[PDB]
Amino acid sequence: GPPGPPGPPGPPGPPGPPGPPGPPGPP
Amino acid sequence: GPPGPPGPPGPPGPPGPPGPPGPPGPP
Amino acid sequence: GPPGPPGPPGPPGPPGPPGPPGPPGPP
Repeated sequence: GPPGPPGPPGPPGPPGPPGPPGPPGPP
Repeated sequence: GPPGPPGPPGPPGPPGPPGPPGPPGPP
Repeated sequence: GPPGPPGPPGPPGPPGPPGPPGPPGPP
């Protein structure tokens, strides 16, 4: 028989890296 | 014969984008 | 006839969520 259908897409990827630091504070 | 079983799930996805920048700093 | 071979793996999963917010900024 022919090959079966391709499987489902995989699991979601890992969360992204934490963001950059914020701006400096008030003078 | 009949087509074969479904294939394996795909690989997990790539990591997500970085997070947003943080809050401004303290005064 | 015999069933066919299992199907190929699926596509990669979706990219993950954006990451956590970044650290607060410098004082």
